[PDB]
Formats: sequence, C-alpha cells, structure tokens
Amino acid sequence: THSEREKRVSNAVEFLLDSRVRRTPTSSKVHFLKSKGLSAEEICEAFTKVGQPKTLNEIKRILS
Ligand SMILES: COc1ccc(CN2CCc3c(c(C(=O)N[C@H](CC(=O)O)c4ccccc4)nn3CCO)C2)c2ccccc12
Repeated sequence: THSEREKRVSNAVEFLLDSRVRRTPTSSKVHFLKSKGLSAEEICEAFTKVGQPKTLNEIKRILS
C-alpha cells in the first residue's frame, strides 16, 4: 500500500494531468499543491512524472 508521501505525489499527478489544469499557470498550481501539503521536492517530482519538468529552483522561487 502507498505511503502518505506516495499518495500526495499521486494525487498531484492526477491533478496536473487534467485538461483545465494544464491551462492554468505554473505558479497557481504550485501554490495549490503546497496548500495540499506537498513539499517543494514533492511538487518538483510530480511535475517530472507528468512530463512537465520544472527545476527545484523555479518551484522554490514561486513559494518564496
Ligand atoms: C489551482 O488550479 C486549480 C485547482 C483546483 C481545481 C479543481 N480540480 C481539478 C481536477 C482535479 C482536482 C483534484 C484534486 O484537488 N485532488 C486532491 C484533493 C483532495 O483529495 O484533498 C488533491 C490534489 C493534489 C494534491 C493532493 C490532493 N484532482 N483532480 C484530478 C482528478 O479529478 C481539482 C482546478 C480546476 C481547473 C483549473 C484549475 C484548478
């Protein structure tokens, strides 16, 4: 069964794949994901898993 970390990342992946979401800016999505309890590293992992890679620095800059 999945760890809580795995559940967060999986939920994020399914989110980032939605067609409406894909049209929403990166910054809004990153703030959203942080509101669901994802760390910057977990957010960065989800973006890579869907083939929309972002640097960790980019995600950190949004969250700062
Ligand atoms: C920041 O921009 C937005 C946030 C939310 C929504 C609403 N839903 C879009 C589709 C969607 C959502 C969610 C979602 O919020 N899932 C959970 C919520 C929960 O269980 O608390 C979740 C997502 C990410 C991380 C953790 C949990 N999942 N999916 C895909 C499967 O339907 C949320 C948006 C819809 C259109 C465009 C932008 C959206």
